[PDB]
Amino acid sequence: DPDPMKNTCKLLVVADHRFYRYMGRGEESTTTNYLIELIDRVDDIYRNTAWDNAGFKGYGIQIEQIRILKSPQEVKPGEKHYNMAKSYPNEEKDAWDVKMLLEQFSFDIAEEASKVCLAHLFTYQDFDMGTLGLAYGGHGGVCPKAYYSPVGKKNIYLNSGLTSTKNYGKTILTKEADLVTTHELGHNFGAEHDPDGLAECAPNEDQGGKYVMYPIAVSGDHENNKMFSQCSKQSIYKTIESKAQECFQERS
Ligand SMILES: CC(C)C[C@H](CC(=O)NO)C(=O)N[C@H](C(=O)N[C@@H](C)C(=O)NCCN)C(C)(C)C
Ligand SMILES: [Ca+2]
Ligand SMILES: [Zn+2]
Repeated sequence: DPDPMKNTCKLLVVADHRFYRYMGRGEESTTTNYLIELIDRVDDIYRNTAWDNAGFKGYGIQIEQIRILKSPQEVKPGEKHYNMAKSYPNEEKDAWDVKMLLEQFSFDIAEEASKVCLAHLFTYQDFDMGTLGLAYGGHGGVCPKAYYSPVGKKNIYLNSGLTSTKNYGKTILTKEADLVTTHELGHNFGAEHDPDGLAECAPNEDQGGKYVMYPIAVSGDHENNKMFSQCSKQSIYKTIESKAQECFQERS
């Protein structure tokens, strides 16, 4: 039975210096309005989903805090930070290696991440070969789970993910950005990618197209695009059932 007191995953939303400059036009109001409206549209998808195809619905997400990093993080030589001016490992590239960026963000935000259901980084960098985001889970996801980093020499938490709103040299459509964050939060909620081998979970274009957990970002105009497949629902249903009592809160 859904507990109305434990149905919301509260988020720490972080906008880095790239997002602030290129999406927020160097303004706090523009930056926060974009993120507030995006999370609210993503929340409508989650909240209206019946994970068991019956009454197990009303689970969603809400912003607890928006951290706005206005300028790059100054670093000492050899030191790295997710908000530093240069990309890593190749400073000549517009973007970081996406996996290394998610690991770095998780390391730098560890203290704050331990106090929230999820932390999500919003950036503006053109990841190699069309990548839009990355997230733990679907080994992480909703509710902070510690991982001792031998390189980092401390515990980091795997309740993180990231979204970039830049792809192939331009700002993606808001309809596309909504799907990126929905997909990444889907991994956090426990969903894996929809496989081609299960037609019910990866339909043809005339059968409504692909669902949100498909590995390929494929347009945004098809019926199924903004919905979770039955494969995703089964995985997320099992996650919510064991994780809601652990870190979910009452909807504000
Ligand atoms: C929201 C999408 C589904 C996220 C995934 C990555 C992923 O599955 N992260 O959780 C992605 O970036 N997919 C890319 C993608 O489909 N991007 C599109 C927009 C693209 O740029 N087209 C590439 C065509 N050669 C890949 C990595 C497959 C190239
Ligand atoms: Ca890209
Ligand atoms: Zn994915």
